[PDB]
Amino acid sequence: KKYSIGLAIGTNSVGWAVITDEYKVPSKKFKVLGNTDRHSIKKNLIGALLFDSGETAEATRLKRTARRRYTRRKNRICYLQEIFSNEMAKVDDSFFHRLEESFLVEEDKKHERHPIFGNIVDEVAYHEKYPTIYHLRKKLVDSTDKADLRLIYLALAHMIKFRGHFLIEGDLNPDNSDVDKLFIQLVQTYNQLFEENPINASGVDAKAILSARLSKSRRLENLIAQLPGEKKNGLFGNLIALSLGLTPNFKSNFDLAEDAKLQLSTYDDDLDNLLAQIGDQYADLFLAAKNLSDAILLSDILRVNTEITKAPLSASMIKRYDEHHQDLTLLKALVRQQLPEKYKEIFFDQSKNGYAGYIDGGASQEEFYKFIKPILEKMDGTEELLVKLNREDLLRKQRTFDNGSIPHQIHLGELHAILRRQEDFYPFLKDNREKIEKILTFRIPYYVGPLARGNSRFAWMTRKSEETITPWNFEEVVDKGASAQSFIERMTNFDKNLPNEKVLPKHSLLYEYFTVYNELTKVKYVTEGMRKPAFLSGEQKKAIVDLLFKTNRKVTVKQLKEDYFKKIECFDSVEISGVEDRFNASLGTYHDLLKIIKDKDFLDNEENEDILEDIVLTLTLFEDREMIEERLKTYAHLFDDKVMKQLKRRRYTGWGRLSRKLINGIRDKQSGKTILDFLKSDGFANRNFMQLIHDDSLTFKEDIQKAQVGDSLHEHIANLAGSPAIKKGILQTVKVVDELVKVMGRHKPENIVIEMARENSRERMKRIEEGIKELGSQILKEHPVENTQLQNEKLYLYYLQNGRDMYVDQELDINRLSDYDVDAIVPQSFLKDDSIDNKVLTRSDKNRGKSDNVPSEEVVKKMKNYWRQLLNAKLITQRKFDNLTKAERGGLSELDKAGFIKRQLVETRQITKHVAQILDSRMNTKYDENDKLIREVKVITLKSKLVSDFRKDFQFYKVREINNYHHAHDAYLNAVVGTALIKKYPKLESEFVYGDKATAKYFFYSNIMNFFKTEITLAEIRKRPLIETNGETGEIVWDKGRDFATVRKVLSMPQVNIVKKTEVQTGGFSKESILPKRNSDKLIARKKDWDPKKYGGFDSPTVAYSVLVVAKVEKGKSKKLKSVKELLGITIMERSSFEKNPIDFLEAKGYKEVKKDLIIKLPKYSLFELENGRKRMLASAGELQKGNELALPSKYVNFLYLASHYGSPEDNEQKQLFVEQHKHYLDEIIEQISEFSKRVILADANLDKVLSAYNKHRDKPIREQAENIIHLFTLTNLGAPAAFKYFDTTIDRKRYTSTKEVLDATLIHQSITGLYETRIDLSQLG
RNA sequence: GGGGGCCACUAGGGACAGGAUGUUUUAGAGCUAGAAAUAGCAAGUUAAAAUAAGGCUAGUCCGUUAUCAACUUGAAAAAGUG
DNA sequence: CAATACCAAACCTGTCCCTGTGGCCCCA
DNA sequence: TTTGGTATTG
Ligand SMILES: [K+]
Ligand SMILES: [K+]
Ligand SMILES: [K+]
Ligand SMILES: [K+]
Ligand SMILES: [K+]
Ligand SMILES: [K+]
Ligand SMILES: [K+]
Ligand SMILES: [K+]
Ligand SMILES: [K+]
Ligand SMILES: [K+]
Ligand SMILES: [K+]
Ligand SMILES: [K+]
Ligand SMILES: [K+]
Ligand SMILES: [Mg+2]
Ligand SMILES: [Mg+2]
Repeated sequence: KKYSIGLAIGTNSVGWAVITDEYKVPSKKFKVLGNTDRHSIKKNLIGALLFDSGETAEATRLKRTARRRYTRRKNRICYLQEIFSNEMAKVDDSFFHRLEESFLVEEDKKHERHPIFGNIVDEVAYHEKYPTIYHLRKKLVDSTDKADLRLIYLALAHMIKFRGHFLIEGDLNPDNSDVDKLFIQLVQTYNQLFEENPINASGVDAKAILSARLSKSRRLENLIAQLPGEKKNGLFGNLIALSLGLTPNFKSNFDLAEDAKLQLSTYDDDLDNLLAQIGDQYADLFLAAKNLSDAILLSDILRVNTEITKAPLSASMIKRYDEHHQDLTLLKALVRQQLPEKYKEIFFDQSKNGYAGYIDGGASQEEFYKFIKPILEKMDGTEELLVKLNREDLLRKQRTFDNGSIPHQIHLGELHAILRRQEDFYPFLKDNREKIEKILTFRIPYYVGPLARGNSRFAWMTRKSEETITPWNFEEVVDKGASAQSFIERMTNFDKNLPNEKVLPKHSLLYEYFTVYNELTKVKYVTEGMRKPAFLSGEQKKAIVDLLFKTNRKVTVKQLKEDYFKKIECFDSVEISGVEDRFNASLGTYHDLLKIIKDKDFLDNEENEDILEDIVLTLTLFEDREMIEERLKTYAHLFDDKVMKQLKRRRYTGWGRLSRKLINGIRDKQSGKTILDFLKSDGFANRNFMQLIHDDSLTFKEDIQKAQVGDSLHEHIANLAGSPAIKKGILQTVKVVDELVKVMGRHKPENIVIEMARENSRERMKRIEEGIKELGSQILKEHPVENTQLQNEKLYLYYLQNGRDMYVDQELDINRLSDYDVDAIVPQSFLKDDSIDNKVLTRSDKNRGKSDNVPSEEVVKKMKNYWRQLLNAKLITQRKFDNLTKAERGGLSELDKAGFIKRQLVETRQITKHVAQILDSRMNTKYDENDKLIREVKVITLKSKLVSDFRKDFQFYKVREINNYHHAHDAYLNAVVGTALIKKYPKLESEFVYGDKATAKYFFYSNIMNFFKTEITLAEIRKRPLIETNGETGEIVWDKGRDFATVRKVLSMPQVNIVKKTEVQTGGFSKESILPKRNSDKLIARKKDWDPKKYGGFDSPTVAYSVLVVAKVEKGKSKKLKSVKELLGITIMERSSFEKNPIDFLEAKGYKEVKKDLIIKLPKYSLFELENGRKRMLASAGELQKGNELALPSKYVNFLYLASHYGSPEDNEQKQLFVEQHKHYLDEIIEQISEFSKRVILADANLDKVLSAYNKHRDKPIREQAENIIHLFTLTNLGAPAAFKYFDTTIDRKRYTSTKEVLDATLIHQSITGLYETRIDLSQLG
């Protein structure tokens, strides 16, 4: 008994089928367990496992980190309170107690209900004096009087609990404090550089213009209009644009070659690049520019002069409050006079988006502005209010979403000011000033992680001493060096060849020397007199490195031909091979360090090698400039302070893939030279890295094998590189294979054919914004778009093309997108790529050139520079540009077309290879006489296009919406096609079986599947035999008279084992919304003592799994015991408690005399069978999902495919004629559905509405009726009910809101395939 | 030629350090007429605390990813059963 | 009960690591 | 988005 297995791996399904020699699917009698009269059941060996999508760990990580942030903010507040404790107890012994219980109702409060002062008079007086906390903050910053210690604490705690961001390094307010001075300084340095061309900035109000709340380009345009004869793209205009945050191009200002694109948000290296060109005199000007940028950015936040207060942030918040009060008074009076009938709706109705809903309801600032703008325009005297509205500065709150701009240095400034003011009166404030400042300023460094003590699987921090870590002892306790080192080392891999040696930093001088020599050793050259191309000698390589690679960042073939061959070897003409255009490798770190230290002989001396290797290591291993300085301190005696200061600023990222002990460590026994020594000089062999480590005449290979040195199935799958969903699918696939082998008497299959399925608007908006602002285009200003709109392909392409045709240098129209074309760069007949990377928006595809290849040479000549512009704006990826410009490189060769066609059939994804390797190592385990693996089971891998084209060519159509059978059918067809293909052409095994002339292969791989067809009309016409056999063995592979009927019969089988994977629900406890208080037991307490009737809380908890409880409950005021059998849902939160002791939990819920052995655990999707084969699945403890599949006959499936328009003229006509001849199928299909629905679905209202809808549109075209019949199957689909639409009628989901019936139905436990069952008659309980 | 190093580019994962909102209860004395409903007016911008219940291992740590049909034997971890 | 309509926590900064696809150079 | 919880309405 022989057989093969077909598998179909997806993100939510694994289809499986077993085939025999005749491509038939067996059927067995499987034993049935339980308490029913059923002792066995007949099963076809075909089916599909279904499961919910596997989830990433991202949301869990975000929740975890936010948890930690909340804990540590609470800890900051606790630190501050511990500092204040004794003196606050002297002032008010219950202040912090009233603060802690501020949330409680007065009934539960143990102290007075007024927090700050404990009596109503002082509280109302405070609130009248300081209506916002920022009033108190400004008062405590400015005033000189001794203040109440409680108000001091309130200010400092408001600053610490909400402390602003840490994106800016260093300190703030360094001079500056105004824009006018820095604009004046920029004008002064400009006039210093251009005495002949000065700028008259007199009468120019830079403060208002550059601090005005307008777009950067608009403030640019304003300031430039203020200066006549100076344009926006001149030098001064570009400096002001750089200050405003734009990306100006300084190339045209200095007649440059290198594109001097500068954005102050790579800028250090970009500016050093540009500064290399015009070195002296031009650095201080850009210094002034960046300073002006900082001033404008701060003016965005501080909207009050900084000379009347040391609390400009609090003063700006008070400005917000005062303008809010004034504008609210004016708006109230205006509405009272002009539209008095609307006043109530605006100022009393929380449901509307007026001021009532704005302050008390749920309306946002945006919703309120939208609600009130029409009212403002309809009235008189609202022009200034509309100005403040369109600038988003009307009736502003102080606690808003845009406060994220506030850096922590400003809050720290106000905190330090208050501490300086009040430490004169409180000695403990003087002694703890820096402590409180540190509380505000201290972050745990990202390279340190959780400050754990051996109970966190996420932590890596090592501590210098065993004691509690505080913000003040962090450096003394935490080993920041070892922690920052472990941060990188636990994530970087080791040398694969030497698994114990760490890999080198990517920018290591040794590593780049290695790469350069390894590329250079394979270069070959020819001249006239030479008989044969020769390698470069060690001397020639050293000369090229010392002359070209050590004097230019990049070395072109031009530089190699001219600066070496002509100058040294005196070769007027030389032909170079092994390199094209320029060398890929380069000694970048060499030149970085040459610019920083300016001592070339130091860099060339090998004595300093180690030192240099360490420095780079430091610069790569750490990012904190202070730790970099501490590590480089041991070299402070070797470099001038300028060089050291320039060095500690230079940092590197990334790691190599080989170790230092591999490059320049291990040596060959006889030659005594390392790998790098071989790369530099190796006589006339010039062996490269692969050859060097694979040469048996050398000791490197055996040392690698000697140095080279257990995981479970789940561990191995979890460590794969892929999405977690497909990994869940892979694990389920392996489990299915194991169970299927057990079904076949432990016999291993002949073959296993596997196929793996092919696997945001904010990112599109970000791409388009960055590309357009890098492009300097006004199309975004003239055409506003929302992120959702970018889900349209043509509009996204329009904005990615700056509103132009791509094949012609002409304007495009948004309104005319329905008339334009979306073309494939490389034609889809070669590369089945439908992504934005291979698609393009043009006016007409005809303008691409010929449709049989890449865009023509003419279109390339015309459009290449526009394409490069779109590429630099990152509106085009490099691959898209290269496929567009392929024509200038020869276009598509015949080899390229052959490779594209082979790609469509031969799977080369790595994840599929890993699935194949797992299954292959699981099936084949024995070794032969030569100790080579015995391949009993051939693991074949196919691409979906094979079986797709098979279905379409032999009318084995699939319709996904009818049911889930198509997964199992795909697995079956995979098994059949794969086995038949490798039987017909065994030589293709190396292509399709895991383990170990362009026109010819094009034709071959195009016609690989023709052996299934009887006649093949490939342009002329040819025909094939009825029986297809192997050429050598003479064995039969395909009988076109009998085997196609076998496939039809297999696909028509109604009994297919569809199994929905039962899963305990995990995740959050309940819905996240904190609901207001309500008289309902559905509310869940947010804290142990917070009675939800008083404090509100959560509802809508998730049921981890239900439990069948058979027990008794008290009834009536008599508490009389009454036997019950019902479904109790255990919420996720309750699950641990319920599992620690189920009897105590159930008795706590009210059940008595619980029959402990009759407790049945029922996870989600638990299957129940009732009457007439009707099946339900457990959606919850109180709701059910549809549990039955509609096995629609194959004739109706193919009719629905063809009629709905889901080729040759004669064949299209034959299919249309078949559709019209079998129009009655329509009614028949309806009938089928109806019967199914009346037997299983039981939705009388929905079914009647659907029948009326079908009888309403009987005059509609057949195609439309068919594609609506496709929608109809949502009523009958397995799983959760859902709403659908028949033409323009909407059918709402009929839900199953009661689970009482399944308590007497038959519970079905299914193995992973569903072949093994256990059926429990629940009627026999209770 | 499965594989490997490099260069240019873009998809799929993982971890950590932080920010600004949101929500919830309470505090911010509403007034006047009315028995009451209710009417007329005034006011509104702020703060505290919580932000998965909580856990022990008590850390300025952990608490939403992964994994799970049933049954026998097992404390589990496991194997085994048609 | 049965049916119906409504509801659902979101945004952002920075540091770093990895594998993967895919055009090119060189090899095993 | 999809889909299970919730309060209303009979
Ligand atoms: K993040
Ligand atoms: K009380
Ligand atoms: K001008
Ligand atoms: K609101
Ligand atoms: K190159
Ligand atoms: K670094
Ligand atoms: K889930
Ligand atoms: K789960
Ligand atoms: K919320
Ligand atoms: K490669
Ligand atoms: K993308
Ligand atoms: K109130
Ligand atoms: K199962
Ligand atoms: Mg907590
Ligand atoms: Mg808040």
